[PDB]
Amino acid sequence: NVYKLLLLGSGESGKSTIFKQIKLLYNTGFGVEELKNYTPVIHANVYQAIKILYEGCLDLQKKDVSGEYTMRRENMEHGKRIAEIGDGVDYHPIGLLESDLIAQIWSDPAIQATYRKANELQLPDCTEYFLSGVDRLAKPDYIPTEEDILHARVRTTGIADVVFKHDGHTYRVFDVGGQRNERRKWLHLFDGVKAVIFCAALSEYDQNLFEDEGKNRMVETMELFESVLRHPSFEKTSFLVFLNKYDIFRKKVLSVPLNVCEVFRDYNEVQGDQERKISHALQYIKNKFDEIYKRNTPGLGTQRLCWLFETTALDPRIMKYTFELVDKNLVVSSIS
Ligand SMILES: Nc1nc2c(ncn2[C@@H]2O[C@H](COP(=O)(O)OP(=O)(O)OP(O)(O)=S)[C@@H](O)[C@H]2O)c(=O)[nH]1
Ligand SMILES: [Mg+2]
Repeated sequence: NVYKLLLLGSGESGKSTIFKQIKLLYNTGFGVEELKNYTPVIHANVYQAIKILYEGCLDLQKKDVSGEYTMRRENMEHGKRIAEIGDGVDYHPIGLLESDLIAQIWSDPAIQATYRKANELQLPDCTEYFLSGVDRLAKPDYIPTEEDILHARVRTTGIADVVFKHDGHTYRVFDVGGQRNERRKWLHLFDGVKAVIFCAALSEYDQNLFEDEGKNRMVETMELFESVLRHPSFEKTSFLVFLNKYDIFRKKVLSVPLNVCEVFRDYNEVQGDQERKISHALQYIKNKFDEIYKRNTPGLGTQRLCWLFETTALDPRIMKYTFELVDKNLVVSSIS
């Protein structure tokens, strides 16, 4: 008797990172042979970040010849060759000469100005983590760490599942892609679900979708949440909402106000120290998700539960705490 969990949310909300985190905490885990199979993915992510930075820099220079966005002509050439390696079908791991050029691109001031506009780009979140550590990833004896695996970015396009045990209870969690094209595939997974883990990126409120750059990422997340809550298969199904990327949110909400996002235009920032500002904004986002849940659950908590958790999917301590909080909530609530 196996309780089925279903990871849902829009693209890059964090579902696969949570999926790996579950493998790390409740099973083994990785997996040195399978860790090495992530080297090509990590290299691909690096090549893709340089490509998007280099192309975005060139476009930002077209709009503005200040020129805050004009690269050193040397790094303009290096940026072109490195991006053409990524686009090639050949193979080409990142060796020492590659890492030296990538590092040199990443250090150009125009690239860092472009990187400060990552929200206007479609830049993988792991960009700064991997580019800063490009020399380590280029060594011939390099084995990815478990931290590397959690940062590595693979756009999910199939169904994956893993079973795990805690207490005497068996679980099977399913991972599926969240980009628009992959959502046809959700419908047949909707049966026999004991709980939906709905991932929602807190840090996305100043970004537009990869599938449609006219659509705010967070508006899409909230419409998507409402559309899942309104599906008949989930009428009496529990929702655990992971308000993920809390680490990124902490930095962003201090520098980009929430009102940049159309669903947060009524936000009124309080004054105080960094943590009262962070805390107040998070409570405000939580209330908004709560409102969507209440609007769509006539019998509220006697129909289905909806618990909200701020999370950082990369961080095992925060994840271990988050899952223990779930069990602590179930014990106090007398729910089985
Ligand atoms: N800083 C930070 N990065 C995160 C966090 N969660 C996920 N990421 C990073 O964001 C990237 C995208 O996350 P991912 O798990 O692949 O999203 P997804 O929901 O599975 O995306 P898709 O399969 O529907 S396209 C990954 O590279 C991951 O490392 C987080 O909480 N904080
Ligand atoms: Mg995924």
